[PDB]
Amino acid sequence: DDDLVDAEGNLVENGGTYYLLPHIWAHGGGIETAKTGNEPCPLTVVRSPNEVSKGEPIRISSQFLSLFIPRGSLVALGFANPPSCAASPWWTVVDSPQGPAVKLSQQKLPEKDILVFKFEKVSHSNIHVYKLLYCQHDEEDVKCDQYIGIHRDRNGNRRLVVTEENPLELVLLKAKSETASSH
Repeated sequence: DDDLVDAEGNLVENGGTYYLLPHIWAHGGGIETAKTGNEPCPLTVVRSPNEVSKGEPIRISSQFLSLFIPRGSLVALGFANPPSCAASPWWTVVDSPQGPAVKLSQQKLPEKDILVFKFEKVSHSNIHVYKLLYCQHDEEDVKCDQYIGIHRDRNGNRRLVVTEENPLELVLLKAKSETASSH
């Protein structure tokens, strides 16, 4: 398929809110926000330990003026209900001593700092299962030869950082509301 398709086989609406669960049932199930290091609050994008814990909704937008987002499109993911110290829902990759790390910022990132993602397909499958890729911009615009896998922390944290090769598979599911918050 060239477009992106979710779990109930429907097309992934552009800039729609989704749940980024994993292919295999027993791996956890929810992308979230944990406060690690000395972020004055939760900016480290993690993965809900409780399997039956859908975790937060995530806006999936592209660069195009499309009603749907086609594979190939660089994309910007982002907690539709970002934590106060954000003011930018968006995920972004900073540099840790252990390389790249998805997190939130307290300031606005330029688009070319947010729009650094790409979804890749999984062929030996039935559901539409994808593998999150990452694009480095050095000299020339895009390069998606990286990959996002899970990396654990001494505190049971499942750090979502760029990995050599142990991608995290993800089946996108539509969010059945958008009011889930703390209003």
